[PDB]
Amino acid sequence: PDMKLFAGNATPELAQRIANRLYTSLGDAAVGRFSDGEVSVQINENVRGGDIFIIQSTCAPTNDNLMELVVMVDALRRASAGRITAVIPYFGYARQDRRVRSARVPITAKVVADFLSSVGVDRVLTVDLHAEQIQGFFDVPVDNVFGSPILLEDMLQLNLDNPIVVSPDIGGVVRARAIAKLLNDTDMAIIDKRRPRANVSQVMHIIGDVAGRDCVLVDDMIDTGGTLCKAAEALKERGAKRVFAYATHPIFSGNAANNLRNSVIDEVVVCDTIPLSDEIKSLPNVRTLTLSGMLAEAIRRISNEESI
Amino acid sequence: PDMKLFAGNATPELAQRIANRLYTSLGDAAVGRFSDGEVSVQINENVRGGDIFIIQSTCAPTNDNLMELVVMVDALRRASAGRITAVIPYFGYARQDRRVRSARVPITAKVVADFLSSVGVDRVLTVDLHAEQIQGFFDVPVDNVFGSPILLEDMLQLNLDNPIVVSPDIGGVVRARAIAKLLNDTDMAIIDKRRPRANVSQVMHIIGDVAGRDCVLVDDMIDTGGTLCKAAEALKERGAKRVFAYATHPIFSGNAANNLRNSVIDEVVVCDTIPLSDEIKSLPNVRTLTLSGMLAEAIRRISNEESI
Amino acid sequence: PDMKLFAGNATPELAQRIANRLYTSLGDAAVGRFSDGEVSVQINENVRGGDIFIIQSTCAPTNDNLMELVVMVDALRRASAGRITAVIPYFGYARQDRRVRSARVPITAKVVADFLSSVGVDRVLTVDLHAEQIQGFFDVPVDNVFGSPILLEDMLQLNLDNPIVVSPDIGGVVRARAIAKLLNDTDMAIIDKRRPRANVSQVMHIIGDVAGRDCVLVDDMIDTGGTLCKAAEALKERGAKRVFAYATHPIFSGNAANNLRNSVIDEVVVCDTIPLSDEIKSLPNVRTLTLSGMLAEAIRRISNEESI
Amino acid sequence: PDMKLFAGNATPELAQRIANRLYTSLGDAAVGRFSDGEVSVQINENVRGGDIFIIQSTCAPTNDNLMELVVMVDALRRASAGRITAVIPYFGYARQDRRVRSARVPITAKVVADFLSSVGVDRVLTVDLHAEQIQGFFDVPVDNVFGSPILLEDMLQLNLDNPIVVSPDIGGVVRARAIAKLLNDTDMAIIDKRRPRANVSQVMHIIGDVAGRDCVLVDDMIDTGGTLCKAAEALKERGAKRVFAYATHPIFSGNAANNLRNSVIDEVVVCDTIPLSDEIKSLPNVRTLTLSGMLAEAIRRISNEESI
Amino acid sequence: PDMKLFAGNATPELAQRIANRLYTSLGDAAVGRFSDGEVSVQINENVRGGDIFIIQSTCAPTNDNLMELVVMVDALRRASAGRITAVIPYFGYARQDRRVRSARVPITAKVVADFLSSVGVDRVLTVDLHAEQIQGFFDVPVDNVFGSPILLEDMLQLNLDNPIVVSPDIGGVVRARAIAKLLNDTDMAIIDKRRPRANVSQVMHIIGDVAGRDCVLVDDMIDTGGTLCKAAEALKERGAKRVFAYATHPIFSGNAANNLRNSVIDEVVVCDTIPLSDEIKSLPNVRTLTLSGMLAEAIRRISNEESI
Amino acid sequence: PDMKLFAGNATPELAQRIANRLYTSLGDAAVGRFSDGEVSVQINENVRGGDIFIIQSTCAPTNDNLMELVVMVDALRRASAGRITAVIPYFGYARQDRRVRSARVPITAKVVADFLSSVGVDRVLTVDLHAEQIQGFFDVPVDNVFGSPILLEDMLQLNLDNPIVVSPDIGGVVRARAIAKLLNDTDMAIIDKRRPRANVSQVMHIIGDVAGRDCVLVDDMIDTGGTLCKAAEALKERGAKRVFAYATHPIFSGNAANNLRNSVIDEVVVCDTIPLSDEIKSLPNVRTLTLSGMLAEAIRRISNEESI
Ligand SMILES: [Mg+2]
Ligand SMILES: [Mg+2]
Ligand SMILES: [Mg+2]
Ligand SMILES: [Mg+2]
Ligand SMILES: [Mg+2]
Ligand SMILES: [Mg+2]
Repeated sequence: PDMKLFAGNATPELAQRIANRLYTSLGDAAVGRFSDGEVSVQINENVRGGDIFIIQSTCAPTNDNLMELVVMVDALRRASAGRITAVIPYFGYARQDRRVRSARVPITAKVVADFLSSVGVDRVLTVDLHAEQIQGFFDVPVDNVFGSPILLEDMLQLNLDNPIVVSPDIGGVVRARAIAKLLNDTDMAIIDKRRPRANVSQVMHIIGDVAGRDCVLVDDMIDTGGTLCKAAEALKERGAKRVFAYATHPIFSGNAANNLRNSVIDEVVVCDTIPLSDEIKSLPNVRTLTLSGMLAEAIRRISNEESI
Repeated sequence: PDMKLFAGNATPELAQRIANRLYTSLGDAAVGRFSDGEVSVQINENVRGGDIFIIQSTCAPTNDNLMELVVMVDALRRASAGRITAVIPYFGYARQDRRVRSARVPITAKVVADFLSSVGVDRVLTVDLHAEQIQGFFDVPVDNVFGSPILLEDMLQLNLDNPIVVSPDIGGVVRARAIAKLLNDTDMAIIDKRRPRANVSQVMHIIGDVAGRDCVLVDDMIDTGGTLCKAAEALKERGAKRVFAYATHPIFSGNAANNLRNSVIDEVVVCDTIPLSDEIKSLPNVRTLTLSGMLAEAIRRISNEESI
Repeated sequence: PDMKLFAGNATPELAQRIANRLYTSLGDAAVGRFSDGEVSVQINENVRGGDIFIIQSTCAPTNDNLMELVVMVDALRRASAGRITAVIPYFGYARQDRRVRSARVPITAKVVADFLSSVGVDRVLTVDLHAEQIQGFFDVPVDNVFGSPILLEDMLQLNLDNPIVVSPDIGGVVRARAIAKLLNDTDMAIIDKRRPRANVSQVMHIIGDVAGRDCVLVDDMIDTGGTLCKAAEALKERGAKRVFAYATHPIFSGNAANNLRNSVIDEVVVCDTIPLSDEIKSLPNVRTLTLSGMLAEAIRRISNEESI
Repeated sequence: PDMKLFAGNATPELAQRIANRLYTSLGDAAVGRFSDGEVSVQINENVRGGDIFIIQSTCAPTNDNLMELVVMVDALRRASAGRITAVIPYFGYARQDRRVRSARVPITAKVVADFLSSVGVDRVLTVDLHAEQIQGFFDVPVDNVFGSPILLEDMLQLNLDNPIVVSPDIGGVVRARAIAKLLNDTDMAIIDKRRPRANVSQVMHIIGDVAGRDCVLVDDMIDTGGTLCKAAEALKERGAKRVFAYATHPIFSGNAANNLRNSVIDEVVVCDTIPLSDEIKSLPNVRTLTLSGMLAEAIRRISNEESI
Repeated sequence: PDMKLFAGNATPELAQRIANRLYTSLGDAAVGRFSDGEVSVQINENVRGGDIFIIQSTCAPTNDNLMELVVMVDALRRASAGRITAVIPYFGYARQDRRVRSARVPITAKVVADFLSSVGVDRVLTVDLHAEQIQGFFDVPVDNVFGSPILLEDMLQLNLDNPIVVSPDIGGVVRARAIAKLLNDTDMAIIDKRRPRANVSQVMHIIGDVAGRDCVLVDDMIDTGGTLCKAAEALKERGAKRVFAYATHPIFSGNAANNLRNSVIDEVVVCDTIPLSDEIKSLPNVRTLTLSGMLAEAIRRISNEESI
Repeated sequence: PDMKLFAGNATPELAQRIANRLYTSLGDAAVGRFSDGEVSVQINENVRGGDIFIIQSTCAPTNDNLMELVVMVDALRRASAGRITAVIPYFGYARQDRRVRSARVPITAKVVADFLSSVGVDRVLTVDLHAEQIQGFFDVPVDNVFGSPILLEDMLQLNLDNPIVVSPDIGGVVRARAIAKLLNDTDMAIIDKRRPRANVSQVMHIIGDVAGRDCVLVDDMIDTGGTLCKAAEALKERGAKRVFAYATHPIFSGNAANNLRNSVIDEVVVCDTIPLSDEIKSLPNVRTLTLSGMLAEAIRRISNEESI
């Protein structure tokens, strides 16, 4: 069509990869900063009447990456872009989605959604939202792509042992049972989730039969990595052969690398929706699968077929 | 203040009760139908400058009850209501909140939220939303009150046996562990959640140690009641002494009464956010707690203190 | 084009007929209820980029039929429908359009109009609005098609007697004189419209010369049918040969059938913008003309020519 | 309260009168033109937190008077006006409210309504809208005050003859029967409304018994005055003793004065919602009643009581 | 494409010229007044799906011309215009763009911008806005075309003397230096801008070396012409050979003609974004260049290329 | 009143100072980051019904500081804040306000303005916007306070020499002449502003008589400081006794400190709308005046008086 792909500075390596698989290149645009840390944008080609796609995760630096996106959207609308599709592989601020007990907290995921609407986004792609309801936070079509085909694919690609699937927490049990079923279920497992009272210690206790099983932990994301380490050791305590930790989004804020190299997890496998830091890059535990091909197909299919 | 309470025909018994505890009465308004089933509304008193509260669950008849509300809101705004607070104890259409696998489904919970915004709602109360993210579906303050204090209260009021707390499904595990903790945890339990392949049978298998324990099932709602029956029998199969089924919202669509009188649950206990049908009313298993007092306090506190 | 027709459950017989005359069939979509009376919708085919038309009157069950429409619109927008055209042959809630004497009434016709805007309607068709100003209630193009060509057509098709045209009330005098003129005027006639004081009786007195004339009553709609019966008898009292009652919308709420079989009207003739009940279906007085062909042409002409 | 009254240049004489009866004076504001015919506005006093009322009909010069209003509203909002109430005794562009036969005409009454919303109007007063549905064209409370009490008052004040009430056209029959009833009805009367075919002549024929009756014509407005002259002569042809022509809005565009001094109407009586031109001012037929007192009460009652 | 050009009554001579250079003619539309000075509009041809351009400056009569535009936009949207492009060569109310010292003034340029948005404008052209920031006042693409190419063109076309460029005031210094540079700069010059205190006299003093130089005054607009006369005489006082006054917009309100024929300026040269009055038309000083060709190219290029 | 002041992390020192002069303290709120650089906000006190003021410049880190503000606004609205006033002493992104030559640039100042509207800001304070038109970019009241009283105050406080006032560039000439007049004008001066062609060198040439005058440079802001250094040296080249550089906003991005310590400016004097870096803090040239008192008065006066 008049399909154009632009990329900000959040996920440039990934944006190129989606471009490669769609046999085009990234549109000409200066996206940087002024000397004072305000974002500078200039679209250096005619987008008039074009069906444009902005590939940019809203990941760390989150506000900076968000603002880049937002302001790229403004520039393209004012430049008579035919249609603007925001492709945000990792949707920043996804976790903040409610006001529990009427806490005087923002619902910042909704704020971003508004802000994107306002600036003129016509549609969004994201992979594996923290809660799918965020699709409702928008007033505009949203295709929330699952990165679990490719994970399962890899899980099979190795296979070669037992195995069973494990929810690292209370909240991922939905996500985990799905992948249990999608595999040849069995099996299942859940983690405590057990204070009170004296010592704020964790993990406490698992449920499920992990005798000599070669385990597969799975979650939507990894931040810090304390979540999954404390589940891995607890797994291993029950004779778990090998603990493989799969997830889509590799955040890895605050001391994650140290946790992972101090972890008992044999391999951690993550998708490329967030660029890996030098620390994590320099780690043998970790290996990244690409959603490039997934994302390519999805943004082509807005050619326009459906998904599937 | 200039606080006025109005009620449509969704929850009139409950609306009166909240009025009693706030030592006022329901404002004068004709809310009915024309001969052709279009809703007729007339506010038969001066609401000019008033801080008005419309107490009306959006329950079966759902669209009818929704439309009543919506049109009562329109009439009060055009009548110069100072502020309109919609108190929807049971938020109809709450379950529809996402487009899984890009199903070409509506996000009807968001549609209602929009429609309420549009017509001029300034704030909403609801009790126990199916997903709390719905608070984000609105562009306006929303106080989502938990009806679990009063449930736990009742649970204590009987006590007199073991007991442990049980999630009737995959999705309520969050809700159940909370009530487990709020009690003197222990304990926990989850239910299958186990097809494939040949026979679409359920329940399959429980996780947790229910030997001679006197159980407490808990969920946000009851619809049909197949969900909880199939968990009750499965519980009882493992020597569970007494199965008490607690939930906030008593929907009870489609053959629920028959399921409950054919159930193995010793007592089912529900809040009064939805009027009980004659069938369910005529049942010894069931007993309703009132959120009247809870709701009274919450709508007074918009006097205006916070919650707590 | 990429023209698709979908139908909810308000006017399925009529929707099929418009499809027949446009030599296509109704798109695949599940439109029903859940067990609890919330509407279920799924569009079971790709509407991406499509010019879609939702054929659905907002008639009894009015809120149910309205909500179906509204939620079908939401699902199609979120499914990237290119353009959504709501074809509402009978616009429910059309009568409520003002706040006489500052009555604290809703302007529910405007509320619906808003609600339709909000959910993403790009244009509406309706036939014979109660007041044409409703076109202003929308912020979007509205083609209000007259079903009077086809009525006059039928009136001619029989002819064979005098005849003159008669307004059944104060408010239809505009509508009636038009059809008087469109025919070979003469003639005209109006009805009381005469209380006070003691007995709330009606009709009182006619104006106009109906000696031996073979009459033609005409109105936008029929509800109850008391309106037209009391005019028919009054006509007949002045030697009117045959009273034919024509109108577009056949509402027929509350005891209409009994009124009609107890009426003195020789034939009542109505369009098919509202499905007839079993009672009315089982009546010899009545005969329905189709707007199928009218509606077909109008929705094709959004191919896109003008109207005419 | 913090009630302030401001006036533009549309109805300054009337604005003063409403101020007199509310025992306050018009706020300090420069409202004029620049040399090039763009409106200049400056609010020369603190309106911060104030409940302000802008008294300004949107009458000839219509766009000029409209723009004055609109821009006065903008200045007061940006000056932190607590609330803005637009009091538009005569709502300009009221007649244009539909797109008959899908004419490619604007619905300019709705456009004004939007434009007023946009600029931040919180409520409007108008007297006797051409169609009441315009109340729906707004998204905000609208009190459409009837100027018929004061008319009837005057009608009584003279009395002293028969009399009966007469609709000057097809469209005013609703308005006329009301005033017929409000008086000691009898009586009624309607006018042709009779082309085709050869000569575009009018009036043709009356309906009703006007033998020696002392008549009372009534309409919402007077423009040109051909409408009412041609009804007056036709009345008089049937021995009508005296024809009194009452209406709220005295537009009097295009040769109205000549028509009136060439008319057969004994007295024409109009309200002061539009300033009379020098021509009409210099005419013995005409006499104006004030809505000053009516408008005063209505804008006080937003103190805030209801109407009544 | 389906490109259509319509014109109101603000700039009909110019609209025709743009039509000539695009080898099409102005679409059929009645744009006038009713007898009472409300604008009448009817689009007398099918615009359904069309890419329409409304050529209409918002110049004196400003509100009248603005309203024409606004209501033409409403009619075309409701007539299913594919896209509406407002081409406003001279943007009325451009000067009012701020609230200096928190003056309780309107920001009427923003009000117009809103009003245009509201009514459904999809894009605007204007030539030489008073402040370019007005592009921000809109929420929609705005191409602000410079009429300085054609001015410079003419300046060269004569050449034949020195020359240097002169800012007639404090505020135009930006505009003037640009044209200085675009020429073979040198040179520059600025004007006082010098009260206090006793006598409100002006001009006071120039800065720059104008010995025997053949000058070129340049500004965005001419209103009154006192601005430029008082600069011309001051220039001439310093031996300036010939003072040529160039500007885009020829407003010429209030006694401008007298000022110009009493001026010392040898030639005044202006673009045709505003029709010249009879007075100015009858003046030898003045000569108009056309932006017809400029505007033609710009509205074609929305074919759609970029600008350049 | 119920006036509350909250502060984010952009200007905490200044926020405290405004609090001191208003004899209250900063409200309890956690404003920080999560481990992954998403902003965390919690309002830890009841704001229900409160008139709240958020004191937070949108300065470096700009997006971070902007997002803090935006999300604090969201949290307070959802917490039923009575009214939200954003006090942004330095409005980030102010410079980007147009699309010169139709550059495909964002109008990011307008984007921020939208984003603030969207999230629910009811009013803004800022000091010395780069262009005042930004007041128009908002749809809500904006008080743009001048920090020039306090500057002039200081200028007098030293006095003790000649002096005259100097515009450091083409664009500040408006700002400079004002301060010239506000002082006992004389005098004035402007700077080149003189390329082409071979060497991109600057400054080139001054206009005005600076023989032995003790100068005063003034601008809205300082970024880099190359702007003012190159004017200072050029001033000094013409025997200027002492060059004092005054401005409101002390940005000081990119090597500003080095430029200033390498400058020829005797003293630079700036307001405290942006915290000074350690580098600049450790500099003898510089001295900061407080707008604390100015801002205190302005936010009190929304008690509510006017400004003045
Ligand atoms: Mg973690
Ligand atoms: Mg169930
Ligand atoms: Mg009836
Ligand atoms: Mg007339
Ligand atoms: Mg001038
Ligand atoms: Mg600089």
